[PDB]
Amino acid sequence: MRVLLIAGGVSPEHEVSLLSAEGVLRHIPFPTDLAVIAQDGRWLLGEKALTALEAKAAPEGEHPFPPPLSWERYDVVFPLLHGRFGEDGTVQGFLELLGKPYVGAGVAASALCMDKDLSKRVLAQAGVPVVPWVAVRKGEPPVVPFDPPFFVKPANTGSSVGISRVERFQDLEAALALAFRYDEKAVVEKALSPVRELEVGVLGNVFGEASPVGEVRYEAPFPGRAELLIPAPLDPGTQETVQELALKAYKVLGVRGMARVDFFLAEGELYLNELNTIPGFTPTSMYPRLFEAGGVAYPELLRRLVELALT
Amino acid sequence: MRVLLIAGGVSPEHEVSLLSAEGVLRHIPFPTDLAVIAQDGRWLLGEKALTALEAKAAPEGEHPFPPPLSWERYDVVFPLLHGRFGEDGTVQGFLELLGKPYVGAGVAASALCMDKDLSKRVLAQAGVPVVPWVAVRKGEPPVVPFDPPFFVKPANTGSSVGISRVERFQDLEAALALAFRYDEKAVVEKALSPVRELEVGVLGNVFGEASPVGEVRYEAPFYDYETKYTPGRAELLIPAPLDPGTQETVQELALKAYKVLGVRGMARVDFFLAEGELYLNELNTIPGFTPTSMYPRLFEAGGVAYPELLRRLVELALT
Repeated sequence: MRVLLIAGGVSPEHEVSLLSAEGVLRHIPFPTDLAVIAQDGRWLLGEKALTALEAKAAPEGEHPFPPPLSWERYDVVFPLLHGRFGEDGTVQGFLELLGKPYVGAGVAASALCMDKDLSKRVLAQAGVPVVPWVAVRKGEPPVVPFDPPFFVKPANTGSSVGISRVERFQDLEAALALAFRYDEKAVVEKALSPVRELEVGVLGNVFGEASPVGEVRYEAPFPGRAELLIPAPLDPGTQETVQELALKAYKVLGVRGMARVDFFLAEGELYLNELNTIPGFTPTSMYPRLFEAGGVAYPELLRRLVELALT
Repeated sequence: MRVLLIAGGVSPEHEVSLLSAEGVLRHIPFPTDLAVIAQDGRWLLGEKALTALEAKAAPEGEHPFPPPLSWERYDVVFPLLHGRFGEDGTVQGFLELLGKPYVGAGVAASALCMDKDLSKRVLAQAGVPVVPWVAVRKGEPPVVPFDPPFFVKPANTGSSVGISRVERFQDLEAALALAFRYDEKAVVEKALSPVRELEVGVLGNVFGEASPVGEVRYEAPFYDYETKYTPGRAELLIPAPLDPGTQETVQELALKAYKVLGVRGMARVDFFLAEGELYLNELNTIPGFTPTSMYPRLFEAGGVAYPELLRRLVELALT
């Protein structure tokens, strides 16, 4: 068993990507090489890749995509990129053409989970609750069926950039103007508050298993550090409901390796907020920790991820 | 302007993909080069690629993927691959990575329109009428809300093999086992009988222009008294004989679907007309480009000459 880990990427999650890349190498039960994608899009292989991982950042790379890499050497590829050219199906597509088995969601599932509009339409039709929303494209008159406040953000730029919290319809125009500079499509979601954030991990292909439910609480600013409460203090029924829904969405979307399913809990009602196909992998990330609590040692989690890649 | 055409592929539509490249090369009003994906998955470039086109089939290529192609010499890439590694979003994902503008649907729209379950879920949710259906995955006990007859088939759109028309519920497990040979996910679609198959072309990015509506009718092969054997035919009625109201509904339904799925460039949207009801059957992100393909024929009828259709497609790629 030979595994190829690819980390970095030209997204803003570049460094956190390296951090989880480090977490994986220092715990994965297989011989694993590393390939790094620099912020300028160029790849770094071999030793130069390890240097990068040690500096936790690679501003510029050496090889222009597609890199002169010897894919025959690997049984499984473990993509660890985020956002654009990461969890959006493009790299997945490349690997499919190379004929290499890989960890995580395939082309369809990744591209769908990276589109706040299409994924909501699918989940809603399947019954899974999502926050009321509307999609608005550049050039078309905005039709928001709900009053403010709400969020305006580009549709498939899975980030925090471009997002704006509109309080009055009069500022909608400008909000859509901002997002339309990142994607021709944007979404307007009804803002909820008070609201709790629940997260659950899933592992397996299509039919997965849920980890325990955890919760994220942010501390006061001093950039308040995010607390990870596991298990989250829920009723023994609402938790199963979070797991049930996470698994249902996981199934309909056809996700394959893993995914962190994020939920909003506002005044007794749950809302599937986001399904992350490539979560964090630092032993400190909500992800591995949730499964640790579920009786799945970290090294064991990685083993199952690579094996699932071959089935 | 210099265009790169990618035809052939490992799919079963390999030979037709080449016929389409043939059509495009003969009328495209731009300097254009061809790259062929042979059946073994290896690529053929330059002269070899043209030589393959003359042979109607390219069984073997010279270069394993990724091809040593000078992408920088091309303004837009026009992929003409059907099915697997064609319109499922994989080649599109590669092109995005190369930072190359290309004709047709992006990654999400392509992968979505190639999944019979997911595309209907999105369309149903947008109020677009589709044939009643359900999705079944190997291992999951089949739960069908409607009565036979119905079709069972692999989830991947286009796919022609693995499809069965089951007549009784006891035949279902059989059909599924068959469907699951090719895809882990299948769909059970209610059959409508009798039906008329209508087709409409769409051109543009997201907000398209529709072509006149066309109808397809099958003619069984038979033995004539004086001319002996007469092969079965597939007739194209352009425009399809429909009343002004049904024509505009199928056209508007095609535009709406196109828009909701966020399609770009083009698409052939196929519908089922049964008992005064329209049902969107499929949306093809990569239609045929043979001089006989419904697609270019429909737009020709709509006042858009072939050379002109190719020109618009290419320019749309640059948005």
